[PDB]
Amino acid sequence: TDKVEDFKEDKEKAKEWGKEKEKEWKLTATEKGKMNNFLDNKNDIKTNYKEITFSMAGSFEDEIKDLKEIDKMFDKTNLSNSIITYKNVEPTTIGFNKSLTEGNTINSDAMAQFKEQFLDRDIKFDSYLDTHLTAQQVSSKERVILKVTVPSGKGSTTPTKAGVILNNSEYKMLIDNGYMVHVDKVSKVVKKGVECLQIEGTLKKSLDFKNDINAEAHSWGMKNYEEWAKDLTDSQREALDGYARQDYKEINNYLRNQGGSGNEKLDAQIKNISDALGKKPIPENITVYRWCGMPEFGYQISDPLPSLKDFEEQFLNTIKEDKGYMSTSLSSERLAAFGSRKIILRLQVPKGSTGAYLSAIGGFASEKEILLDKDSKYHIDKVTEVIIKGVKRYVVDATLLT
Repeated sequence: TDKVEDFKEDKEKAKEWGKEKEKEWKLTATEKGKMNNFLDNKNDIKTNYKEITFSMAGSFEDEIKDLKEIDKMFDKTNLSNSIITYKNVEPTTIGFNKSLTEGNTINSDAMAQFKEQFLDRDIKFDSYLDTHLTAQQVSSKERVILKVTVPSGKGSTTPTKAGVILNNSEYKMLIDNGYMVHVDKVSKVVKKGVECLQIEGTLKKSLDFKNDINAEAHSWGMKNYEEWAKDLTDSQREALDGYARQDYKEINNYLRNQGGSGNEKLDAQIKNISDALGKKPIPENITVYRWCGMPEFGYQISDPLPSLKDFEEQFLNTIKEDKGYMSTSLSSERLAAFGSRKIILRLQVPKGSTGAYLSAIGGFASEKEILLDKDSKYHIDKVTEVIIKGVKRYVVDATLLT
């Protein structure tokens, strides 16, 4: 068990620790101003953040300027010690869409559903995770207590991108978007006679470029796959170029529709593609995106988006698979070509997954593209909503199986 601080309910001891750690981030006065403006929802930038990250280029440009600077602040972090932080949240904020409470008590069936959905899995948040240095008083609706261990990563190759900031007269821990909370334990606790569900978790790194406002996605892709593309054999290179140029249409139709039949021509190319995609496993945990049409989720084009309840009953905690190759992007930016689709897949691709940064081969390859090998399967973790231009869309969080 690593050395970890935990002030529990002692605000005074926590304030002293906070005062000294706040100095270590070394943000300028201008930087602190922008970060606090975000946390205080100035001009509704915090309320609009989720939509912004799934918006088309050019939208919310004043907010984007601020978000670009904030993103850069996390590259200036230097967390000196690990600590347990606290944050109370309303259940729907983390995708639990069933009734959780009955006054000051927790529904018995609710806990069972909650544990089945979250225990031993990772929770992906929509925005920067701002946590407290001590246990917080419970309100009526924020009945889920997040007790999150924030490792410093001090003597490692990946120090944690988190830091302490003074906001609203309190020292708080700000954690970058590139982290999920792995749920280690779920239990019912009582605070002042009010029952709450406590999640004890630990940060788990996963790169997430969102709508790539600082143009870092492609550089990551090239840094990790430029060598891969260079070492592709002639047949593999030929097969991948064809695929991207126009062969993907026929190839995936072949696979997804009575695949592996009689056609040595496609079988040969498919072999070359899958061999290339297996040469370099995804080097680290990453987040990828895919805008999906209704048919991809078994609905018709004329059907309205089903209620959240019916959508979960059909997909929550199920495994979705594809015999063809699944194209995804490091960016969640909305493009005109598919900006009308109602279902957005936010997929966790674990280190070791079978795929590659296809964009490293140039040519007809798509922008910031990660191509996953055929026969992919992913577990649907949770479903949440986002209103883009006054229209509701469902964001489907899932994890790729390796």
